[PDB]
Amino acid sequence: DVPVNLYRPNAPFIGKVISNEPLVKEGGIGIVQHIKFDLTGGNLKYIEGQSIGIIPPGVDKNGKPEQLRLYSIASTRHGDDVDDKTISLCVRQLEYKHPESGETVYGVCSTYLTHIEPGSEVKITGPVGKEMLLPDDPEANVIMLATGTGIAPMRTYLWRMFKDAERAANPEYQFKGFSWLVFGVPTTPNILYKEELEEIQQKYPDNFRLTYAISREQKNPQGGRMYIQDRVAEHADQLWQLIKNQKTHTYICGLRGMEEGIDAALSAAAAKEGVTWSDYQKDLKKAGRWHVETY
Ligand SMILES: Cc1cc2nc3c(=O)[nH]c(=O)nc-3n(C[C@H](O)[C@H](O)[C@H](O)COP(=O)(O)OP(=O)(O)OC[C@H]3O[C@@H](n4cnc5c(N)ncnc54)[C@H](O)[C@@H]3O)c2cc1C
Repeated sequence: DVPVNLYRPNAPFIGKVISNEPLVKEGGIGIVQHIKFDLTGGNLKYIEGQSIGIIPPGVDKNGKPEQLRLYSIASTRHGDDVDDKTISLCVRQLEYKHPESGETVYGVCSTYLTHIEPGSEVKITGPVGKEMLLPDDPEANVIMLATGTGIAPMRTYLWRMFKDAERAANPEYQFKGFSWLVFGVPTTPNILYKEELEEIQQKYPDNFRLTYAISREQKNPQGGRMYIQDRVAEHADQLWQLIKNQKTHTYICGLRGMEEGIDAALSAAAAKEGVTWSDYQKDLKKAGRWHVETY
């Protein structure tokens, strides 16, 4: 029932770009694009939490073909238009430093994707992943801990849960649990999907809580920049009490390195009741209730 590897690298699906929109507003850092592809003429199906691969054109420095890079699917199974014909990605352009040969290095696939024109054909493989799947239990609690483009799987959950057109398209899933997104970004113009996230929080104030950690605008208690681990420590007691519920699932997605500060906050909270978090967390992973995708 979970689609996996309907397309593979040796014969990928050739989709077309429908749109390529910027998500970072003026005054923000970097480039993050929302890219929608046309899936008609193929049999690519997917569900929420999965990833697809993109094969960029060209060769590396050794003259070998460029391999695929994985990207979290940013749309629900129905696509952004709820017509079951499209798939969306949330792609940040990668670029970096001088202690890595030259001046500015541009990431191959992310530069390729963020500057791709509507009408362009793209090689798409997948879907892949069973680690970030949403339970069909409408009474689940869902804690979502995201930084940057780790917002992508979270957007697929929230849209399925809260969009009017999704609710009408998924009669079997009418969410009525509680979900809490803690979203870490550097600036307010960097809050990907800000308007849509904040509309959900207005319509469903008892089912969705939205917390930001904005590091260039907020300070933690120690005087440093506000990062997501600082917001998690602020609410560590509350987060631990929700995690104790049998219905609660936790999702962590973003760049690698956020997990260590989430654990240290939850460890101190758990210790107060004689629980060692690292052993409780092993049981949550085994039970399928602790979901991590960092990169
Ligand atoms: C499951 C999964 C899901 C992902 N989802 C997304 C998503 O939704 N959105 C998204 O934007 N990305 C996502 N990523 C990352 C994405 O796959 C690519 O790694 C990323 O886009 C960069 O690829 P590239 O082709 O642009 O870079 P490459 O051209 O391969 O450049 C990357 C290489 O350069 C180096 N490098 C990178 N950063 C630095 C640095 N700061 N300093 C020094 N060297 C560095 C490393 O050698 C790295 O292997 C995901 C990754 C995985 C594994």
